Amino acid sequence: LTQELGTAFFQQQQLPAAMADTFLEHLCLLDIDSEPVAARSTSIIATIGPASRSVERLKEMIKAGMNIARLNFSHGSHEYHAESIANVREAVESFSPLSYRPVAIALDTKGPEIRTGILQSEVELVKGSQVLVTVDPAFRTRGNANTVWVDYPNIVRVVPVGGRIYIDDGLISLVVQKIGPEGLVTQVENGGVLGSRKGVNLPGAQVDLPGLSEQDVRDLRFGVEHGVDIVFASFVRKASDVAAVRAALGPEGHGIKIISKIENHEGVKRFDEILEVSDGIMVARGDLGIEIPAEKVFLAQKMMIGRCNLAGKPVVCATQMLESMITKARPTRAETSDVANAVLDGADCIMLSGETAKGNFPVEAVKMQHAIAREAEAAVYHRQLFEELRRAAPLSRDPTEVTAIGAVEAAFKCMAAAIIVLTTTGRSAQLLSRYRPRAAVIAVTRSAQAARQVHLCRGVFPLLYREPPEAIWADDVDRRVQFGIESGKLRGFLRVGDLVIVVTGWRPGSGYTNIMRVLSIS
Amino acid sequence: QELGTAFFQQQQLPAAMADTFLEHLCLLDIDSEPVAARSTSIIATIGPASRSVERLKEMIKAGMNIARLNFSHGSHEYHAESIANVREAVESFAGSPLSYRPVAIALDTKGPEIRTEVELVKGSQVLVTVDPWVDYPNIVRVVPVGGRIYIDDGLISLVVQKIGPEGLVTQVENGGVLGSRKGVNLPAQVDLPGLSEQDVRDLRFGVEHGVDIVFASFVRKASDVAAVRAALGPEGHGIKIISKIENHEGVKRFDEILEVSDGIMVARGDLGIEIPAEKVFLAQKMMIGRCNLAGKPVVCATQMLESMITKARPTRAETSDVANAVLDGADCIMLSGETAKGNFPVEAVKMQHAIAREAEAAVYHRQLFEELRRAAPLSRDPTEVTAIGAVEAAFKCMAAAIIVLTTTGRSAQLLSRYRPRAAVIAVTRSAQAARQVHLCRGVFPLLYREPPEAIWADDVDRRVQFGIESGKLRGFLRVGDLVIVVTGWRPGSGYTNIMRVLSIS
Amino acid sequence: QLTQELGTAFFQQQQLPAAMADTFLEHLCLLDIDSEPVAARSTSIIATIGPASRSVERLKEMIKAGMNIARLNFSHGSHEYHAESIANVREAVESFSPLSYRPVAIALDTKGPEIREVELVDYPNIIYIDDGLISLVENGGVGVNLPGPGLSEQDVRDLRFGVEHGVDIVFASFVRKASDVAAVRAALGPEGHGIKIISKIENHEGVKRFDEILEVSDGIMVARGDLGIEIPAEKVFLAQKMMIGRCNLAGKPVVCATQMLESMITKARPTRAETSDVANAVLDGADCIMLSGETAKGNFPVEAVKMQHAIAREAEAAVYHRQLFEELRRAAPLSRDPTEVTAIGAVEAAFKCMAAAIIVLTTTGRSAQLLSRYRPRAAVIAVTRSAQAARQVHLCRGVFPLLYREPPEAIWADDVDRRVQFGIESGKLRGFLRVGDLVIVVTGWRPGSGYTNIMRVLSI
Amino acid sequence: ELGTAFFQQQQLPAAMADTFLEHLCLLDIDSEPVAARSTSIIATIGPASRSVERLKEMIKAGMNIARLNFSHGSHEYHAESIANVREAVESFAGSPLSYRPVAIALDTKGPEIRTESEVELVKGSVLVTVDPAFRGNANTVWVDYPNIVRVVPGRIYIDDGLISLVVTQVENGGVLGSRKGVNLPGAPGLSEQDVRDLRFGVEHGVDIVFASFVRKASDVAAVRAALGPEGHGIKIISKIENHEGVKRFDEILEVSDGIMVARGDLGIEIPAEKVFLAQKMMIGRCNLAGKPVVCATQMLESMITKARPTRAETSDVANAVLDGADCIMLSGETAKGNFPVEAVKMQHAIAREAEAAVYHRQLFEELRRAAPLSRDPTEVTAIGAVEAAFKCMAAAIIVLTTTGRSAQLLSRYRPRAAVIAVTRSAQAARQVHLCRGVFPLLYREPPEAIWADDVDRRVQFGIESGKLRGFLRVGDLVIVVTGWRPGSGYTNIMRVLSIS
Ligand SMILES: O=P(O)(O)OC[C@H]1O[C@](O)(COP(=O)(O)O)[C@@H](O)[C@@H]1O
Ligand SMILES: O=P(O)(O)OC[C@H]1O[C@](O)(COP(=O)(O)O)[C@@H](O)[C@@H]1O
Ligand SMILES: O=P(O)(O)OC[C@H]1O[C@](O)(COP(=O)(O)O)[C@@H](O)[C@@H]1O
Ligand SMILES: [Mn+2]
Repeated sequence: LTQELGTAFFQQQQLPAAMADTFLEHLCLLDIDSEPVAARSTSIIATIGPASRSVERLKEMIKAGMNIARLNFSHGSHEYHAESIANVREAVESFSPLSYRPVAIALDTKGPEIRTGILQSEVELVKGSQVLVTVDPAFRTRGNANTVWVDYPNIVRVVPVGGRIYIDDGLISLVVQKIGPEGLVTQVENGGVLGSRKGVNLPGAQVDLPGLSEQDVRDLRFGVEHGVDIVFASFVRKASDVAAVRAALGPEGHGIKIISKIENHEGVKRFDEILEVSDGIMVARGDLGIEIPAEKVFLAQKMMIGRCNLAGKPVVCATQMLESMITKARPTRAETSDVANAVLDGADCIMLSGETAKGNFPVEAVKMQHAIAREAEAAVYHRQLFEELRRAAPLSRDPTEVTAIGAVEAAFKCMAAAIIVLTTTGRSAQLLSRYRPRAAVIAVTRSAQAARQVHLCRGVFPLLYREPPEAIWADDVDRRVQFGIESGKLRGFLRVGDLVIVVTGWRPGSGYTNIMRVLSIS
Repeated sequence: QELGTAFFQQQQLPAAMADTFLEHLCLLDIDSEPVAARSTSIIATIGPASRSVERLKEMIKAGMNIARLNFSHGSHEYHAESIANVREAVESFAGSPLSYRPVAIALDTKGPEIRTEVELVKGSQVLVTVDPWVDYPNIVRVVPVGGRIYIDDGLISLVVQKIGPEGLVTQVENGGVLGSRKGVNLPAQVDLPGLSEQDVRDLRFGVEHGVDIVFASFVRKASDVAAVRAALGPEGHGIKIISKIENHEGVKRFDEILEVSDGIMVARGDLGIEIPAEKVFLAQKMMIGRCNLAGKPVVCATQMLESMITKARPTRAETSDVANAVLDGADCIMLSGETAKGNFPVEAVKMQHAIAREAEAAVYHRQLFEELRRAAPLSRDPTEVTAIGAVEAAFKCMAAAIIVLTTTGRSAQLLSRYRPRAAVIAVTRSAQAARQVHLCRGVFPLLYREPPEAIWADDVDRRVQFGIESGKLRGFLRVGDLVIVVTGWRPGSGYTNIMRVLSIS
Repeated sequence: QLTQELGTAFFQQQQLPAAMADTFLEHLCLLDIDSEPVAARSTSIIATIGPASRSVERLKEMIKAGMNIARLNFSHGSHEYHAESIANVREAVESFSPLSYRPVAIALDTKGPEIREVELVDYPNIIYIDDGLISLVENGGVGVNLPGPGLSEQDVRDLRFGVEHGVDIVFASFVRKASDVAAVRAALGPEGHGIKIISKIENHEGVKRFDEILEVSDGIMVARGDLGIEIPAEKVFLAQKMMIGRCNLAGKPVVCATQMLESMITKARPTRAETSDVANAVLDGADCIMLSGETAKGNFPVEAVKMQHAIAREAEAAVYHRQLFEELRRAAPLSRDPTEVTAIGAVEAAFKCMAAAIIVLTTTGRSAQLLSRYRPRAAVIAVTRSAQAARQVHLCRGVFPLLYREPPEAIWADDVDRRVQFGIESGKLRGFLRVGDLVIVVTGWRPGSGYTNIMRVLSI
Repeated sequence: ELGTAFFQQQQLPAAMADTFLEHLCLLDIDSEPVAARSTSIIATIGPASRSVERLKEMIKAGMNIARLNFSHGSHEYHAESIANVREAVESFAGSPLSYRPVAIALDTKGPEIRTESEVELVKGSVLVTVDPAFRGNANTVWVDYPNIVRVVPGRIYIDDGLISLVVTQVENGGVLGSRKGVNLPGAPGLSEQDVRDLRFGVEHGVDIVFASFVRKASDVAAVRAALGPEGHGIKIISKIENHEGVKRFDEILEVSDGIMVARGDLGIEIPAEKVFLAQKMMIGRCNLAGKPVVCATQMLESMITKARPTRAETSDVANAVLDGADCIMLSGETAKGNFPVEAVKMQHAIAREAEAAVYHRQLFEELRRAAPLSRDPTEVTAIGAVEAAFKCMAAAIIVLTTTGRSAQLLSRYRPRAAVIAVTRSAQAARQVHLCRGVFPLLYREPPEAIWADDVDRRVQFGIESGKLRGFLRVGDLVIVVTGWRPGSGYTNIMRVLSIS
């Protein structure tokens, strides 16, 4: 034993469960009185909307743990989103270099959306009643309790008699009874309050929408123009869908990370080819749980998180994680469970939508995800996870890859408080994070954009280094390492007496990481 | 491999053969359809939405296995009617002995409940008084300054500022809109009796009405379980006691509670107010793990498909929660408001059924069996020895079922504790044992109604054949399947000691 | 734990503390020289017959010391010589209650393509000599091997002689390929179809074509002597461990052979390397271990047999069943064969309750063999009416054959029961079983081989 | 991954196996060893191996440690053996890049009891007498242990336990020679003689002491005291040779630098068939503790008179390596036999094959688990370096070390990569031979003015010596382990380098 740290120390952070010999025994030893210690490592994405646009609200959200701001281009004009970007940047800047928190900005594309029209504000579609789905432009604004208009003309051709049409998060359901010149005549399977311009899903259908629409292209170029850090690409179904996105971003947008949203059957089945050309993945559960049966989504989520973990690429879990918090101050027991299990599954990021975009408790929702993620991360059975990742990852002659596993192994040996890594592009930090160390990965960089983008990786804490280079390079390295230490002390990551692992390289420029050193904090 | 090319793509079998848990997850396939019968039992709570005989018939057909009676509300007369209705619905299917589904009835006690539309402003001062306000006098004694009072599923909170003869004077920590007769939680030293006067009458009622199970509220320690068992008396010796773990003490004193209980319920509603909400998953996963290890039923409860009270489809987190409770190892999953009072009680049961079926197929048996087998203690008890032997055998040949004759359910429970992929088909003459075994994942009770053969060995064979016949009718078994048959060497319970490998003809 | 009521002394024996360790390394760290073996020795001992062990009286002492299989080395001696050896073994075996009768197998070891006092400073189609001592580089010093023919005429004649005298096993010398095994099976003829064929792997080609050879063989011998000349001596252990592993996986007997206790040819006690070599052969997973010169011509034949027995017993207790069972289990394929399914259920069950034995009824040995392959700690007590199957199952580790002599009862179920009781009484007398023990009993649903499908848990 | 041929060698196909059983099944006689032989070879000095000419051939054959058996020979005899070893070793010092440090170990006589007509003891029929007037016949046995009468009353073993007695009757008879070893299983510390032998050892700069019949921790403290202040840097290897040593193993290992499984005596003191249990146990616990362990006695016994070993002897050598022995030893085979050099070459050939057959996947996982957390930077750097070496199939781990300790901490994890240890301490270079897979390079140049330059220069020496010896080739990856300041105990850096 080691009374160097204290008896108390080994009772915290689920350490008694960490040393179990089987997963089952690990579960049996989890302890509600064992308090988390490590800094929360899972990234929190918060969607911007009326409830979170204010600069003052955004500062509270950043303080609560928001790492990435999501702009939902399904709604709002370019000017609206420009203002969103503006407020985030002002919140971020209006807080010492040692305490600065970068926040990334992600553009979530509209994609192949089918939507109903504006009624003549709320109507009801009685169960059993008959409703006409029309593409007749005359009925564009003539929507009512028996007549639904949709903005997808070819719908009348892709939905056969008997086919189903979902409206508003798949809540309203219609089954096609008769196809005619006027449109699909259907019977309301499940009724409800239909509003204006609601989402439509055609599960079985062979939808013929572009994939990257003319609008999407304009939105993406807007993103490049305003320096967004990440793009969440909607309805990615194949490698060529990601190429389209890359192309639309152009020469100037080559540094933007592409996270492919998997939202339908084809995307799940062509996952491998998609992950191969993407920077990361979003499990987009909203559309996915309508496009495939709701009861199969967890299988897709667990499979996708697993393959991303193997590949060392960021994966996001999204949609309805704390839904009830849109109107209530506390989440349901299923929602807390869902956040915790997403972390335990292996997610790099978890996301909030309505909860922060439009609900009454946006800051509370961020705080709740932070509290859950922190408990969950301590409950991860590193013994099994590290060993399985280690044995699956392939032999490597890349010195950055070799140094990373050595560093994470070393960290586990001494209960390192942190691994401090210098990085130009984020990569050295990324290859560390993929082994899921318990130690915080403190990444020191001069690239403001890499500092934002690295928030996609679990357990990476970016520090933006602002000072001009020293005349002597080895001196410049050492100074950044010290910046990382002093930042970590300030933020409560590090204490005098802690051991850290320090990861650097042998020459300037990206790609030369090759050194690990074991340092005591003084 | 042999005799099935399409067979090995289904039921997540490609993932089943994975060499590591990570590779197993990576191999899960949305196109791999479940084959096995759904094995996790579904508990539905009876209420206005699910109390009529016609609605109960639809719920039985949708998959409900246990009917829960919530004694926090309703008179004895009301509950007697609920029970009569469940029994009427259940026996409406009795005409088909081969296709008949036993349904258990569980009485969920009221327990030590404390109760109280105007809005409580935050920062303001509210007056808590037991002067004819909460229905619990000693509240003004068990709360020290700066201690916390939760009201209304923990949505509203208060801290004590002044302790006076007019009551407890408190400010509003978390404000909200109050209401009437709303639940109060005090996370601290409540003296409220382990078992109230009302609780004792309710348990007597349960016994007089032949309930199969008691869910005991707020079990804190072994002695609370003994009090329930005393209250049930000699007439109720056969009733299973499931201890509800709902607060910090219960979680801490879990082992002693488990040792004297028949099983456990993770009562996440109160638990999530009594301890911080973000810790409940830790308690859930730990309690399920320990129950699996001990071979005792564990129930996951509360708010699993909450939004289906008003919506036709659940949220993404709700489906995830159900699937993960099954993957955690829960024997049963539960529905409350979703069936008691909601607009979609039958749809709620059907959704749990569909999710559980998918989740069950995703279980990584290779690791689970190895870990349960190893952690379990050597035993010279023939029923335990036979069970592990039978489960090993079923795994070896991908048996369609293990058919077991049981008087008390015990031989079936012992099979269940190892999580076979094979369905455990339990043939019994005991109506009550047939109902109670629903507490065990993957046990499918068949009630045998024929009087004994003169020759005991012939009577055993008839019952095994009954097992096979119902199995075929229900789609558990088909010609060319292998089954494991578990029996005993003499009549009477406790003598199970034989397993046989049979081909279905 | 709870079963501590079976004794605190009980769980300190047969390396049980090492048994429950969670890693192999921890298992080694817990091996304990004061933890005494309990189970009957399970690895079979094969003793070569020669001038030191022809005596009926000597053979009786050897059977008593633990010899299970008598090996006739047809590399030397006329047919009449071997017929006399066979005669003596049989008379020793028979001149001993049916409850204690120990069957002894007889194996014929073929001569093979052999090639045969100065101080060097018969194959016409014509370089090591004398056990590879002299070569070749060039190691002049005081039997020839050419690392760079087939089923001889003599071999064919010997094999026919083997069938005439009802030998139980053939060890086929220098098997290099599947067709070599077919030639042996041919020479044995219709009348020899029941004789077990153990292929001797003795050169490079045989090691390289191991898989196809094992597929058509009943088992394998690691013939160290020629092997260690045909390939570099320092590579033999690799061949041995590989072949033993694959036979284990396949569930077919494998024999380790050759200089296992060599020094005991002239000395009363073996060397430290020798005791180590025997224990490691058992730990590797060998079904049988063999003695050659040690029993054929040496001065301490009975002592050699006793020494292998003593070492084997200690080493079997030291097997890390946790890992072995798991690995065999995970490696063996799903099976719809009821005997296979029953066998794994019985061994699991035996492990659950620390069964004293698994008692199995068998006609051909098969049911006992499929139990054997999972390497249970419990003794496999196999009851058979076939005297030949009773001898042949000595090839399988952990199988104790009992030869049942009574004619069948009128009611088959009764005859089954009677044989099960025969197993129990035999096991009691021999000290396998004690009142209060649990045994696993494995039987079948109809008479005749191939219908094993039942496992029962019984207390004595 | 360059070359399908590369992955056929060094039992790599078996290395990748998912279970131990499958690893065994994949072992391949055609898969040639690549790595340098890593298990250390101890040869005993005797008439067959004493001359400078023979010792040179022995060094070339692979002897790493010369053992001096103080059970026989005078101080003058052993001083000559030491001088001879040193002359032979320094005959190669002219090539700093390819020179092989050889350790000298003193093996104490210990509490030995001894008894050329050669009479015969007939079974069933003997007088065990200490009457000092006997110089012994077919019924008369005199022993140099006066207290024998009081202590035994009970079996008495003579001559490597070949003869036994139970005044006594013969239980196991045989020919009895002159002055034979006597064993008394089931009940004097350090000899006045042992004390002089140890003082002699220190005065002659021996590197290691093999202490005979260590029964408990105090026996080791006694050796340490006898070595005194000038002998503080000498490694103490405790010989476990009887029942009490085995039962008190843990307390002995705690205070020892290492262990020898002395199978000769152990095989007489406890039943012969139990020794393998003692061996595998002791090796496991030493591997666990990260301390060297030696397997000894009769490993290639027949080679005393034969040019080639038996099949059991080769198996014994290979299994000792597979068990986890850091060192293997030859006694009579080199001290007095006809083929001392051939014995050394044979252990080298076998060890090399066995090392390739080690299932690192499981071994590294198990050693890593069972090992305790450490906040010692040398221990933390070592596991990170070994993990990194495994990740890239590094050809070597080059480590700078003053005392050998940083190299030892690398060795305890059993890397496949050779541990090339560069040191200025001649004695540390000899002493690291006790650790499997450490290859000591003695660096002889005076310190650079600038310490960082001196460090770099020594790493380069490491690389150049490595290329000459065949450890390293252009395009290989190496892990370099160094420290942040001069002096022992400051190792804290690992670097991944390409060999140009
Ligand atoms: O993670 P990346 O992008 O590969 O960058 C790591 C690089 O950072 C460094 O530590 C220092 O680089 P700079 O001085 O150019 O910022 C290099 O040694 C190393 O190659
Ligand atoms: O699981 P339980 O309750 O112990 O009952 C198992 C019992 O069932 C039997 O198979 C048949 O018993 P009955 O004929 O008395 O119903 C017995 O052989 C065995 O002891
Ligand atoms: O293994 P040891 O005995 O602790 O020696 C390692 C030492 O060698 C060094 O690498 C160099 O030390 P020197 O320059 O003093 O030889 C140190 O940085 C380190 O502390
Ligand atoms: Mn979507």
